Amino acid sequence: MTEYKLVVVGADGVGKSALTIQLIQNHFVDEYDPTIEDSYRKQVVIDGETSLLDILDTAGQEEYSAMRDQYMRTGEGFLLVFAINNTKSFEDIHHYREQIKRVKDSEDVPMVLVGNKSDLPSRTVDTKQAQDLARSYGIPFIETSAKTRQGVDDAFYTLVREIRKHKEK
Ligand SMILES: C#Cc1c(F)ccc2cc(O)cc(-c3ncc4c(N5C[C@H]6CC[C@@H](C5)N6)nc(OC[C@@]56CCCN5C[C@H](F)C6)nc4c3F)c12
Ligand SMILES: Nc1nc2c(ncn2[C@@H]2O[C@H](COP(=O)(O)OP(=O)(O)O)[C@@H](O)[C@H]2O)c(=O)[nH]1
Ligand SMILES: [Mg+2]
Repeated sequence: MTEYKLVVVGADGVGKSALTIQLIQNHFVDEYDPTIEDSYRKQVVIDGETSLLDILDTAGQEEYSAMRDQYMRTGEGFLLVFAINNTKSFEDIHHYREQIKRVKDSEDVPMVLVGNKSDLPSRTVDTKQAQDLARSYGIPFIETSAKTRQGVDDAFYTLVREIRKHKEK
């Protein structure tokens, strides 16, 4: 079986944990403990290959130690998550991408930009704004709802496929 280390990053409250649990357990958990950082495993067949996804759902205090740097460096691909009704969480994406680039020592790291909470009508981040950011980064952009499950599988599997591409270069 091939193992993939995925890391889900982004501001508090954007739905990182909801997305992760939807993928793992196939249901929407509304108010999952905002402080728990943990990793979750799922076995799935993707494009004919049996794969073990090890998903780190990030949380907790903002700190920049060598210990945390090495922890994050073990990730092979990153989901950058913002909420489409929270402009600050979108503006924070630059920060998260630069910290990834810093610890991986590379500008070519598999990443996918996710705009979550698409089920809401109160949108503040334009789809064109978000797409344009992803195009300048050269990475895929997918809008999701952990509540309705729209796009969840697609976001995670697109990241797996990006990692496969990057290993085949
Ligand atoms: C992630 C990651 C992260 C990566 F992807 C990659 C490498 C990393 C290497 C690190 O050593 C460490 C990280 C790492 N761990 C936690 C962070 C964190 N906490 C506060 C809340 C919001 C999420 C959760 C975790 N709880 N928060 C903010 O950024 C916050 C903001 C708001 C106040 C000040 N800053 C700077 C920007 F303005 C945004 N960054 C964080 C960070 F970089 C890394
Ligand atoms: N309407 C809606 N609410 C969501 C969605 N994803 C998460 N939530 C809610 O957003 C809040 C924060 O989500 P959580 O998964 O804890 O975010 P995290 O801090 O990034 O782990 C919770 O009340 C969730 O139930 C979504 O796709 N749609
Ligand atoms: Mg969480």
